[PDB]
Amino acid sequence: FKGNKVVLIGNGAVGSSYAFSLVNQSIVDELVIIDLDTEKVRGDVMDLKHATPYSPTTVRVKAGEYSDCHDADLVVICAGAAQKPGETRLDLVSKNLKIFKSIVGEVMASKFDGIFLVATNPVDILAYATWKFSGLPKERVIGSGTILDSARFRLLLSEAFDVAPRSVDAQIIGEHGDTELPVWSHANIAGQPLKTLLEQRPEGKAQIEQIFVQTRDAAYDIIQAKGATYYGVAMGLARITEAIFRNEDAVLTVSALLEGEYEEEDVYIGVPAVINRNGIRNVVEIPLNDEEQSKFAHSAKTLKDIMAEA
Amino acid sequence: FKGNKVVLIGNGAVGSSYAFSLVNQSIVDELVIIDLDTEKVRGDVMDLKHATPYSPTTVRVKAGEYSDCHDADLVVICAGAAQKPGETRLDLVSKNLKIFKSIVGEVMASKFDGIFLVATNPVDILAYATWKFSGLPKERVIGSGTILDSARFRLLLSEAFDVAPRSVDAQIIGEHGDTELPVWSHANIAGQPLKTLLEQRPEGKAQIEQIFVQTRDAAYDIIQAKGATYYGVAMGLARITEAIFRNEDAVLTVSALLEGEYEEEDVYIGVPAVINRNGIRNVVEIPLNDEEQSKFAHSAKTLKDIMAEA
Amino acid sequence: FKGNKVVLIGNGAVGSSYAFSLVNQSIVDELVIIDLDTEKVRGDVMDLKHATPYSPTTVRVKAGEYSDCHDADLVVICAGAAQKPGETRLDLVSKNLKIFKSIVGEVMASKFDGIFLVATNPVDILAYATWKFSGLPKERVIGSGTILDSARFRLLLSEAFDVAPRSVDAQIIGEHGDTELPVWSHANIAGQPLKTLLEQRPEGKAQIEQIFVQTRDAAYDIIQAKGATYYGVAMGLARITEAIFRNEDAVLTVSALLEGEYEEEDVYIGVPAVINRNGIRNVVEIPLNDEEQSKFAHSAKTLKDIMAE
Amino acid sequence: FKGNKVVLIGNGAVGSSYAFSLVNQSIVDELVIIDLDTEKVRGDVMDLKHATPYSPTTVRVKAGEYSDCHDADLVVICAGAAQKPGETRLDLVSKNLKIFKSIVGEVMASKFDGIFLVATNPVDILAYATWKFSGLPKERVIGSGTILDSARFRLLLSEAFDVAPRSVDAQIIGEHGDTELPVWSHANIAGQPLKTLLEQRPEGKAQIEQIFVQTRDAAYDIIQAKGATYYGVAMGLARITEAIFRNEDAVLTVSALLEGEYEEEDVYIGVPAVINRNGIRNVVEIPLNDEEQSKFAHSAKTLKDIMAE
Repeated sequence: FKGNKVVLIGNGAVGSSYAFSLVNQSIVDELVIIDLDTEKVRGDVMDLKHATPYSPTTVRVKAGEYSDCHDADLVVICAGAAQKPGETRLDLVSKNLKIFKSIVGEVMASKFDGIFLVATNPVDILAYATWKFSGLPKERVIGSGTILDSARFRLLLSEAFDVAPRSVDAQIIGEHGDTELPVWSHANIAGQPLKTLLEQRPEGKAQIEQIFVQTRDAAYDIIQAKGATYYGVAMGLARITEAIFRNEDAVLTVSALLEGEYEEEDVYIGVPAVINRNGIRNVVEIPLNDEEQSKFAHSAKTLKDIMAEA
Repeated sequence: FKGNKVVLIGNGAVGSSYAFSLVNQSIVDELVIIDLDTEKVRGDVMDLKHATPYSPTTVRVKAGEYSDCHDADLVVICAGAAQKPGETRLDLVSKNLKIFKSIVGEVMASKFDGIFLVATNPVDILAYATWKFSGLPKERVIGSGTILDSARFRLLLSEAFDVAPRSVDAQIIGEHGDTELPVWSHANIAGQPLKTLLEQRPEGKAQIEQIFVQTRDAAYDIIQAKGATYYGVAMGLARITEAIFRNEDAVLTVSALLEGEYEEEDVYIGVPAVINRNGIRNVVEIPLNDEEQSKFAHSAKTLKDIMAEA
Repeated sequence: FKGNKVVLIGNGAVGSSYAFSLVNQSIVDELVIIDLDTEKVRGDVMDLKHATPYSPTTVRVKAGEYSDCHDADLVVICAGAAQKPGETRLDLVSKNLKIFKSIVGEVMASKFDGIFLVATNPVDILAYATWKFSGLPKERVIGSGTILDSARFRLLLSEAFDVAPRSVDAQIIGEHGDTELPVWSHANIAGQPLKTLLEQRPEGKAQIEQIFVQTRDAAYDIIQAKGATYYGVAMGLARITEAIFRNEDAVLTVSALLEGEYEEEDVYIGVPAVINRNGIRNVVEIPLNDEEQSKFAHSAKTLKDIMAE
Repeated sequence: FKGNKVVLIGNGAVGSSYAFSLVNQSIVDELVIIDLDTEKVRGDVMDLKHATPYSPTTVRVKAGEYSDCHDADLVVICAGAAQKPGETRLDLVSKNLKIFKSIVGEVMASKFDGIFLVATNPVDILAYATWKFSGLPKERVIGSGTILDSARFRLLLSEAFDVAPRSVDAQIIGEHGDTELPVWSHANIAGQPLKTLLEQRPEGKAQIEQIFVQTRDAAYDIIQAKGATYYGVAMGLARITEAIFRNEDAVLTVSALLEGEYEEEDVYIGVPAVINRNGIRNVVEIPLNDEEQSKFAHSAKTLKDIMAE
């Protein structure tokens, strides 16, 4: 009768913020933090523990090492390497593949038998890699994918239409990156057709474009302003964590393996998927219009070309 | 029929973390952030907004200016200045008093008529200053005081006795700083007398001391490890925010004005106090043993001497 | 600075269940319960108070009288009369209009200046009546409307498609009653067109029909089984209460006054509407297909005909 | 990887209220309800399901049978028989022991391997019986015990001292019944000695007595008023359910087996105990003053005498 245990690997801005989200939300009762910067870990674990008496229900937080993954239920990986000058995107992929082969190797050697949630960029490539490296079933390896992109799109639509973001149903699918796309054929508020309504406004076509540009380029915009982006990603990772531990069967946009859905295979990419205590139960195949079909196929090709090069 | 509006003044590590706590907890529906580093604000507001579609209920976040305090319900002040080399503690007090005279002045000029929650250190001095400067009733000016110290003490006791921190009732009172004290005469788990039990262990007296030292010196220890401390303070500020907006009549340890309680007057200092939608309803005067009476009086004197110098 | 105060008028199965929901959810910190059956109230208030120590945040519960509405924020009306044999619907309407004239009058005389949430059936008629009797702006008088019918439709769809109910976006609009209608033109899971998908199944048209019939006739089915229905209603009333007190600007299907929307006027009826701390901020006018336009107009006509009588 | 599954056996006012609490709180994602009154169950399950779309997170509710316990995590027993005229307490005990032997037997035969939470009165006796009949470790059989009596005591103290109930630390221990006792040596608000403070008030000894009498006799008072008590019990059962499923290591007053603690053995009785995902981790032995030691020993003797018969 063990409790719910998350191990976070990588304690930078995103991981540390996700850890604080867990302490606020009490999704699980045990959080273990692993990072090579063991002084930052020790300092963060103290600071987080001191918050926990005001957590809704008990959360225990500790510094850990790979062996602590033995009975972990979810391993969340935020660790990795940024692109350097003169490095090609292929170089950046190769560099993080080497890191992930090592991390996933150490996790599996602990006898871990839970679910992976990968957040490191490029997330769709690294989720695919974690699946291959770990030998686990596809249900048990999840990339965060477009979980945050979809939230950014909903946030911006909720400002354009002045309603709660929870009342906006809107999705970004595809690569978490340059090749993502908005699903305007479905974006709505209680049935209100948002793109059609925006097209009625003056320069409405320009507004539609700017809503998507601001979604696509959100990280770049936050980094220019404050140097790093982390709250939005932490909250999205908490949302997935919730769906798993509360066994929700909730449809979320995450990076999932396709084996025929959307006429694509052997690729991880952002799509709506049903999430529950066993991970991704199934990918949801929704209708796409011509423009969306075109863009989604191009995104998948982009991801598959990159991996093939590697 | 207006909603619940918090304005945060000061968007460093503590303020930004408190803002993220609010986005996780949905205590209030509107958060406004004010800081002279307007680029950091703009970047944080974007990053926070992107989390809000997964907030439990709607939270709107925006960058603001003093005029936005006009209809704010709670103004939370984290802004201030750290001590510099060659500066005496008196110098550090004088420097933050000048900043607070300015901030409080601008807030009041907006026609603000809500509650202040002060977090800037030295918090008991600056809460007293905010009370004087604002002209408001003492109920409506609250320092965070020992809200975090008490949580640190409970956290450490919950580790020593291996139970949920929510099942540990333990308090730190006095100055948030060197002169704080533990209330061992009351610290218990369901009636278990913790100090008495610790005294039964081998070198039990040394354990009692180390539990308090680690509480008192927690910030110093976190700063040596990761350079700054912020999660624990953010969570404590969220806890007070909750008691106010949910009208709880909850007893929390905060910095409150004494006008006769504990035989002290004309001083703000950390004590248990009943918190509700009108701020501090009353200070709770609990029995203190001789050692606690001695230490609390010395803490109050320390704070009053400092203010008198200023 | 006052806290958040709800007064419940009518402590039957629905109202008492709604009170328990409030004790579980801690949406507000004060609940006052008013009912002519003062012994049942005294009992419920004790039993409820004993739960409050485990409520997420403080909830104070007490037995009250009309004067306690003076500074209430939300007054929730579940009180009324059921239809008797040899009574027409018109008779049933008239009887409750008399009760509401009395209740709303006593509430207003207390100096109440908050929001009404009407739950008593026929809820669209009685919401309209409460608006008229109270003289308050339409924003501050809300009927529960199809808040539960919509949840029932989502529940049944969540079973037919095996997914979280929270991941089903689907709505019932119109009269809370015989003339309500499903908005199949909109009902979807992350963009999956539910009616279209059901029509691909064998006897799929029969399944579509049965999902709606089971939604429409849910209360009848529950009453036949256990003699009364109340948990669904209580939870829907708690959801509206949450949107108000947390100032959400959440779109919910409630009974709202139309003044031109959907080409209808001078009628309360179930529609998506933005709810916040001020009550109904605005009705949302969604596109309706031919079938839905037809059924919605018929529902509104039905309600206006009966009120005109 | 399985989700969290509770099976409720006994769908009376207490069990149905507990089910509604679970729908409000989303502590677990699956609830199965078993009762011989299968029409009431069918009705409650429909009404409850219709609330679930507004639950914080997915809650699936269904009508079930004993075989559904096979992979349940928690089985909550509210079923039983009330005392009849001309029946002694011993008769009442014997009748429920027969019912429990049957229920626990059918549960165990399903392959259930989780935790029992017994709520049926007399709860300390029936918790002990369930431990014996099930052959499970003591950690995995929990009676509700004084979970509600403690909340009642805190509620009344919160009224006498005008503060949040969550800020009152106070406990009732012993038999859930006539021999329960207040732990005044501990009861406090942030260190304020409540009994001492009450004794300073005029007729303060009378107030102290009345706070306890109203705690002890609460169910009687509620039954006299509205004929049954259920909200308090449901919320206490939900609080224990929360501590298990969120693995809290929370100290709660429940009915636990003593094997030496408080100098008592071979008896279940209400005591503070650490609760986590494994059930009762350990009983907490708190210091008791002379009066409390006397009353606690008497309560345990009362329970052991009746079981020995």
